[PDB]
Amino acid sequence: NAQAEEFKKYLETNGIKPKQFHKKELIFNQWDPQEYCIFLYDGITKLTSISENGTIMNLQYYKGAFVIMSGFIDTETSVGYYNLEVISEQATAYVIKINELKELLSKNLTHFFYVFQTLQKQVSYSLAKFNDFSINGKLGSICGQLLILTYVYGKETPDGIKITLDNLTMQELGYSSGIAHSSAVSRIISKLKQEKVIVYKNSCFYVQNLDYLKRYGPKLDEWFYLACPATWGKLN
Amino acid sequence: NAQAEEFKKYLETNGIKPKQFHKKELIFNQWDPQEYCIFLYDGITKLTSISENGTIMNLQYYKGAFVIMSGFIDTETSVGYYNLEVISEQATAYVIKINELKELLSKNLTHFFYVFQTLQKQVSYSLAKFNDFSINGKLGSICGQLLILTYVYGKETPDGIKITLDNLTMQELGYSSGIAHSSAVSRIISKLKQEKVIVYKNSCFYVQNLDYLKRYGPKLDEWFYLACPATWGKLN
DNA sequence: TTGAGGCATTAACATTTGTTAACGACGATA
DNA sequence: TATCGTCGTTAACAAATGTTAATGCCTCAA
Repeated sequence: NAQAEEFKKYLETNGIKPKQFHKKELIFNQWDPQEYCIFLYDGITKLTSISENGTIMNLQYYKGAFVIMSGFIDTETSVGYYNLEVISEQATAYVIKINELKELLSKNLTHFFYVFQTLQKQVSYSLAKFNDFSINGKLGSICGQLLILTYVYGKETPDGIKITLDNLTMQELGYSSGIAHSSAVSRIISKLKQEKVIVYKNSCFYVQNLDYLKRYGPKLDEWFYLACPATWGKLN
Repeated sequence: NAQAEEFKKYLETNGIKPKQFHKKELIFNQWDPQEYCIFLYDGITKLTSISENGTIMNLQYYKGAFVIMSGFIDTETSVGYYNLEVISEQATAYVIKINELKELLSKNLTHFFYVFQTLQKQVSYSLAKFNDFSINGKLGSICGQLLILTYVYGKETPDGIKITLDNLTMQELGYSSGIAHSSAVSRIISKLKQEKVIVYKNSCFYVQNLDYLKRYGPKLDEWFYLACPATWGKLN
């Protein structure tokens, strides 16, 4: 929040300008692997990859402020071939060429730390997410992904906790959890309404049994407490 | 590695000696979170997590030299609760308090980017591993882990590529793939043997059909090609 | 008004994986 | 030499997930 607004100013001071993006457009993609260092400031995006046979996989979401690097800071090679798609109405981000980056952090080390610590928030997130998705199969993958969605995009209402996301199609959750067919997601979600943990009203998902998800995403809930405690407190 | 050898003699110059560890020993653990920065220099270690009901989860391995961290750098708080177990006969690492690390890298930048580099290796590795494990279920998870081990512990031989690892039980593969019962991994393996993909020799695993594994782990193969290209060329 | 396309839902059927038990091989110990 | 404990197989049955198809609800567009 503040540590990011500080880094915001450091960029405008050295000539980096904010570029604006709209929904369904990607800052970088897997087919034009050019190494940048994106600093999303305001908006929602998802990192994705498309298999050789056209299978989509949503790896995670990013809501500003956050850092996303498509290349290494030493060798300037690609960290991997991925796409960062804008899913919110409009998003703003400070793009940087990895060339200009190493020279930019060598001056101020408190912003070096800022970027370094977010990279740590990335690793802990990946291990936590990987941990819970592997133990309980797909049923837990859904609950794990849901758990993440209620912390980052959740507000409390009398009918539960509303996930304030414009689009949550069944195939979109399946892509986040690794399920290929929407009928399989629906079957699982048909059980979560049955067991009375979630309900679908007002074109949104409302969670009524947060603990049920914590049981299938314990390492993930642990991650919010340690990495995003403010987000954690809003539901605890 | 040259970058690591420069780092080794940078810490010894500041009074940081190397502790010795033996197999089965935990450098840190999920129950006594001391926020360290481990510069594992020689040896093999697995990062593990245990649930409240006692389910082991092998998240990944670490071949020295590398960098593991149990705490952030600014907040200096934990990044999650994991155990770093030594699995070789002996391993040599430099334990340093997380606060100590802050000032050393503040002086030397070439060593700072090296630490930043290794974390970029971590992120890309986690997403690639998550990508290939979440698409093709367990069969793709088992086939994915084998692809990782062959690129790190694999040596060419006439029979096939031996995976040099002592005590690689059916359990350790399951732990590393989310499978909780040895009968389930043996069944998957009973097929990969029937399909002329691997062999059991001298209580070891020889891989004969590398391309098969590459079908179920393209992002991981991609990662070794972009992140650890030296170790990649050995099998191409 | 009709009709097209997309998303949610369910069915059914096939395949995988979860789960337990029983068997046999290998080691180790007395 | 017999006996126990670990680990790899396979079997058998339950549960979960892959997969396809059909149906119904909703928007959109003419």
